[PDB]
Amino acid sequence: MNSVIETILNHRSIRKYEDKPLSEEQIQTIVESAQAASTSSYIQAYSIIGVKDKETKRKLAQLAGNQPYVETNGHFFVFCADFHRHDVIAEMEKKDLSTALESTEQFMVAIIDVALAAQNATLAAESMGLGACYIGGLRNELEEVSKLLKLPHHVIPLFGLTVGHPAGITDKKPRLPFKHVYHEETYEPNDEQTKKELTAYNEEISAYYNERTNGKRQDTWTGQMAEMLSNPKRMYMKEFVEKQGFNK
Amino acid sequence: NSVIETILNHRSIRKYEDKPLSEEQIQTIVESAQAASTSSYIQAYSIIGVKDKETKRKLAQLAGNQPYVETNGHFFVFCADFHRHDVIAEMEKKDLSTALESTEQFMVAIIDVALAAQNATLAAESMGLGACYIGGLRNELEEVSKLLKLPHHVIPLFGLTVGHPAGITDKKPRLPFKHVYHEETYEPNDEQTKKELTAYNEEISAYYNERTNGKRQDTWTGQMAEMLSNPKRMYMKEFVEKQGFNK
Ligand SMILES: Cc1cc2nc3c(=O)[nH]c(=O)nc-3n(C[C@H](O)[C@H](O)[C@H](O)COP(=O)(O)O)c2cc1C
Ligand SMILES: Cc1cc2nc3c(=O)[nH]c(=O)nc-3n(C[C@H](O)[C@H](O)[C@H](O)COP(=O)(O)O)c2cc1C
Repeated sequence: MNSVIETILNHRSIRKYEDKPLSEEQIQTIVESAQAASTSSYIQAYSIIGVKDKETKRKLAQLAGNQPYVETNGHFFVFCADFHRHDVIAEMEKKDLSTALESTEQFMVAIIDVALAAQNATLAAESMGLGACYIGGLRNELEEVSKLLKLPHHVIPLFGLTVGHPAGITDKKPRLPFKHVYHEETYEPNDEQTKKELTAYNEEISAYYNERTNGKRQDTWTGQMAEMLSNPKRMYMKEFVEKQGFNK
Repeated sequence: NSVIETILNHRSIRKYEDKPLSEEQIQTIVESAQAASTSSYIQAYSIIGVKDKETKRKLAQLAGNQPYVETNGHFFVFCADFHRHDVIAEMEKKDLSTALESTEQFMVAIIDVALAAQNATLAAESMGLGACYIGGLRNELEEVSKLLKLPHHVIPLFGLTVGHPAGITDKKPRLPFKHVYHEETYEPNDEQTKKELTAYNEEISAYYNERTNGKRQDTWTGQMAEMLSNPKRMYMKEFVEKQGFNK
């Protein structure tokens, strides 16, 4: 494969960094790379908050569920869905844009917009020899996160992005089989076939954990999924998102 | 570097050769998509490859008559997928419905699909292919879902056309770095936001003026207000719920 494909395939989430800041040029390059992503209808429905203040990074680490790589890294970015910019447009153009901005369709548009930009930011950071990790943990405390970043109405944090010089190495995490995720023409019609593919993946995941922990853990992927999904959390999300002006 | 150069070279391609990709190129794009980070190892997506010419024609019509959905190297349909997790619920004998039907998990699934799609786009572009996301599929989700025979808990979010370009197009200017990127806190003054949008409007107006030889000089705020004052796909909340999401 070419340079781009080799970098994409080399990815693993890095959770241990040097306490050494990135240069302004590295930060700008990451952001400009994020912006170059496709955007539905040229909407650019995102904002990125860079956090360098040590006191704020420490509070964000605690809010994310005590993730120390949010406090100790090269830079911390907060990726936000942003329709506040479009509320400003509504005033400039003297047109009511609320029906569209508050709709489920636009909420999906904003989430996609942010995520495409974030993945470009991740790849740009990784191509510069930096480690990266998405921080969905911020969603445990979106109200407190929003207050710390002084977000106005119609701006929601979706996740953080830690970047920096790695202070260690980790292995690649095996993904579901290509032929399981990718379907030709139509979705897999037989659930017994899906179970069969998940059973084979479980054997791979169990062996992967067994080898990496020297037998301490042998969790199957379906076992791990059922464990987390049977304990629903962030149930305040529907109400928080609506209060912010989205998915109403 | 080459990853950054490729990222920055992006432009949506809407004119392709009617020449199919190899199976190896299709697999490479999908394996690149899968290598994206995934919330809690969830992998809450499925990708449907469409090669049937009759189906590509119907999809092009459902997308709002976008002929690059019919004529390309390959057409992918990116789906949010919790049906795989419903299968896990039966295998593990655990009720996962509260989490799977929540707004939080709906956000998780959308993010997961989009990160995978952006890796698929970059992999395709690095191979000299043109690419274009097709959100147009969202005009007709029930018909799209029926054509792809999607079960419960699977929703198409957008298509992805790829192929050998049959033409060239320019790069679309983005909002200024200093406008999108904020240090520590969000921009506290809306008068500052208006000022920056006025300057961006001058850039966008000049960009359209130069590319159309004066035929169009649309501002970005003008273009945004025009589309956003005419709400469409208002059936979306109910359709996504009917399929088990965001309840
Ligand atoms: C999720 C998504 C859906 C899109 N849907 C369409 C579509 O249906 N048809 C199309 O021609 N372009 C579509 N696009 C491409 C955008 O119009 C394009 O990214 C934007 O105009 C900026 O242009 P650029 O990608 O050339 O920089 C979509 C982009 C995204 C991110
Ligand atoms: C949107 C999103 C949010 C995530 N949130 C967290 C988080 O809060 N903390 C963490 O350590 N990892 C988080 N991750 C990383 C995933 O756990 C990781 O991508 C997954 O376990 C697969 O491992 P890999 O990225 O090393 O291949 C997140 C990933 C995504 C895509």
